[PDB]
Formats: sequence, C-alpha cells, structure tokens
Amino acid sequence: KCPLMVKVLDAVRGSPAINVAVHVFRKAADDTWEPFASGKTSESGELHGLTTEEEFVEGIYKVEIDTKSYWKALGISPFHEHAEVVFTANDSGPRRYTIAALLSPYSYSTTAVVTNP
Amino acid sequence: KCPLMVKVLDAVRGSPAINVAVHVFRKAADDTWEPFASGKTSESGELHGLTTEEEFVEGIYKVEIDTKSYWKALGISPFHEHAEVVFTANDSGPRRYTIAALLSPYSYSTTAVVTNP
Amino acid sequence: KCPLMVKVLDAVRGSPAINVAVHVFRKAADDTWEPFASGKTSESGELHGLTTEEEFVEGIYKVEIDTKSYWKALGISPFHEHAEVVFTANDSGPRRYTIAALLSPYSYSTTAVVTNP
Amino acid sequence: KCPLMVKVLDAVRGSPAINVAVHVFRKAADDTWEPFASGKTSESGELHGLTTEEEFVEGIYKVEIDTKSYWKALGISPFHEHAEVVFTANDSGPRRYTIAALLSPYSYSTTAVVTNP
Ligand SMILES: O=C(O)CON=C1c2ccccc2-c2ccccc21
Ligand SMILES: O=C(O)CON=C1c2ccccc2-c2ccccc21
Repeated sequence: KCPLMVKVLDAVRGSPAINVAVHVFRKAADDTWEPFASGKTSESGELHGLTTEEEFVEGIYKVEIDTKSYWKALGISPFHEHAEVVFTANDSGPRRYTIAALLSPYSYSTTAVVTNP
Repeated sequence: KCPLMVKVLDAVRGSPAINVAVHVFRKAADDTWEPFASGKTSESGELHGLTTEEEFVEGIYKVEIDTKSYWKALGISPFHEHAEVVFTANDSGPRRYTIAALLSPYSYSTTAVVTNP
Repeated sequence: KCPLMVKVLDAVRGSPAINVAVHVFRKAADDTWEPFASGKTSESGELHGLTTEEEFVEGIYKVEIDTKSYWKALGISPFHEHAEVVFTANDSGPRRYTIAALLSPYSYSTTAVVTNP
Repeated sequence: KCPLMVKVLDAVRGSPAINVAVHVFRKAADDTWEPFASGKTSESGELHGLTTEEEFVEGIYKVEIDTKSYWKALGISPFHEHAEVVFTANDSGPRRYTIAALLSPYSYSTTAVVTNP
C-alpha cells in the first residue's frame, strides 16, 4: 500500500512469483509474535495494502513469505519453510518499506528499500 | 562441522563475517522454538560442531544469525534484526547441511548446500 | 522503455542506486561487441528508454552496469569494475526484459524478469 | 588455490556446481581480453590452481563462468550466456582472491572474498 509493500520474484522462471502467501507479525510487549497483517502477491508479484500509516506503528516486525507453499504448488520440493524478514520499523519516524525477495528452491535473497516520504 | 555447518560472508568488506553469533532452534510439538545449539563464527566465518548425527534428527529447524550486532560492532547501520533460515531436516537426502549467508546492511541471501561425504 | 529496462538497488543504503551509468552492447557478425544503447538510472534507480521494439532485434546482448564509477562517486573503493549481464534476446520472438541488479561493494546480484507482451 | 580461487554453487539443487568451465582473462594494453587461465570446477564446485603469485600481477581481470552450458547439461533452461566477474587485482590488499558465484537459471550473484593466510 503506502507504508509496507512486498515484492517477490522467481529466479528459476525469471518471473514474478504469483500467489505467494505473506504473513506479517509484530512483537508484542510480552515478546510474542502478534499477527499484524497478511495477504498474497498478485500477478505482478507484488503485495500492496497490507497496512495503513495509522496501524503501522513503531515496532519489531516479522515478514514471513511462505516460499515452501509456493514451490510445492509448482511441484517442487524446496529447502526452506519460508523466508523470514525481521526488522525494526519506524523508530526514526514513518518510512515506506519495500521488502523484496528473490526465490530459488535452495536459496533466497531479500532486500529492503526504505524511503522517507 | 558434520551434519550442520554455518558459513557467513560480509559483502561490504569482502571478508568472512567473524565473531557472528548464531543460534539454532528446533520446533517443539507446541510450535514453540526450543534452543538447540549455538556458537560464534570463526576467523574464517565458519561455525562447526553445532550438533552430532545422533542429535540432529528430522524436524523443523531455525537458524538465526545475529547480523544486527555484527554490523553495529563495525559501525555500520543495519536493517535486519537477524537473518533467519528455517528448514526441515530430511533423512532421505544427503547427510551434510551447510547454511551459507551473504550479508549486506540492507540485504542478505542464504543458500543451503546439501551434500554427501 | 518497453523492450529493455534496467533497475539497480543499493544494498548498503537500502535505496535505489541513482545515476548509475549503463552501457548495452550487441555481438556483431564478426563476434565483436557493437555499442547498442546507453543511459543512466533515474531517482528511482530505473533506466527506461534504452531501445525500441524495432531496434531490439535477436542477438546476444551485454549490459554493462558501471558499478565501480557508482561506488567511487560515493567515496567507496569497490571490488568489481562493473557488473556484466550477457544473454541471448528475442530468439523465440519479442519479449520484455527487465535486468535487475543489487549492489554491494564486494558483491552483486542480478536477476532477469522476462515477460511475453 | 593460492592467489585466485573460484567457487560455484547451484541454488536450484542445493549443491556445488560441478564440471563448470571457468575462463580467466587479463586486459591487454589495447583493451582486448587475453586468455590467462582456465579450468573446470571440481566435485566440490571449486577451481584451484588457476595461477601463481608470480603470474598474478596487478591489472584488470575477467572471470567468465560458463553457466549456460552447465544448465543445459542438467536439462534446465537458462537466461545468461555466462556469469562475468570483472575486477582489478591490487597488491595493497589481502593476498587471496576467492570469487564465489551462486547460480540460478535466471539469476546469479557473485562475491569477492579477499583474505590473508
Ligand atoms: O532480494 C534481493 O535482495 C535480490 O534482488 N531482488 C530484487 C527484487 C525482488 C522483487 C522485485 C524487484 C526486485 C529488484 C529490483 C532491482 C534490484 C534487485 C531486485
Ligand atoms: O548466501 C548466499 O546464498 C549467496 O551465496 N553465498 C555463498 C557463500 C556464503 C558463505 C560462504 C561461501 C559462500 C559461497 C560459495 C560459493 C558460491 C556462493 C556462495
């Protein structure tokens, strides 16, 4: 949406990774992971609309990209259960975050692009 | 060294990532993460001797590489709290699991190299 | 533009890589590299308008991303002279190609996203 | 093994990339690429003994990893012709150069690990 976007690419096919489930959690006061938002990537491999400026407060967030479910639906047995992307957000004020992930059956890469709006 | 090894490289300095704390967890029947093994990477960026064949049974494992503290010790501002690598140990495949992680302040990749002696 | 786009990210700063020079070559009949197109990445780290559907014929192309010039302008001494991305294009008909590159001082990654228009 | 080593991993199969042809060139005074050294990766994905301290003088070097043929031998359709790694050898820094390449059909990364004995 505005504050948090996720974009996933498939390194085997050289294509957007479509229909990839994404779960976002936020660390609570008791140090447990509270469900914060979720969704799926579109045809373009992008997931917009996860949250709002209002809801996306300071905190430690975990973005779980369900890579195994993605590869299995393509008849592939991958190594990882999911990608995890854990980071502190907005601790110097609001930012826009794009979490990019590149997927291969035994590997993935991830990159944060952080903009000041 | 044997069943499980972790190797970490620093993409900013073109070096092994030395003295990086690494924690391994095993998923418990109640879906909590139980501490399993840990250590710090060597001068060569490697962490050997985390577990044994006997101890390393099939199951879901999480490897956390404490990248934020690594970068902070170098006076470099990082994005991630840590790199996570989550996977299922399988007895069908090759016997050796090497988790390799390539670190940048706002990006990391990880690959699993699964081999036989 | 339409047929060939280049997008570059900075893994140290978690930002688009701005003002990155890009040179594209095409292998000639005599197996030498003919200059084909060039440009620079914009504020968004993207380079559009390199070529047209008419000019972008079948062939072997080389996309040179001038990473050393990029890092030097930021006071950094990197390892690589430039990224090279060499590939056969349009050998099964016209496609759209996006060449993505992620830059660190001692490392880079690249990924092709290929669409059928 | 000594001054220059090349190591290659397969991100699709989670293995060393075996029997991969690797060519090293040195830039000549007329900006042509002169063949310098070559070989094929071992069972461990490594290529040692390319050059000697005596032979490996300062200059610009290009390492070409013949990835297209690697993937074709596995019946996997690749994007790149080859992976290129271009850099300047420097006597000021550490004495050992390890070029590591992580391969996917439509993506590759490469990092330089520059160390001392
Ligand atoms: O994830 C990584 O760090 C590797 O690069 N991934 C990129 C990615 C993923 C999804 C959408 C766009 C990208 C992208 C764009 C430019 C450079 C690198 C990347
Ligand atoms: O981390 C990744 O998956 C990217 O590649 N990483 C490699 C790595 C990390 C630590 C130690 C050795 C490596 C390595 C060796 C050859 C090819 C790729 C890689």
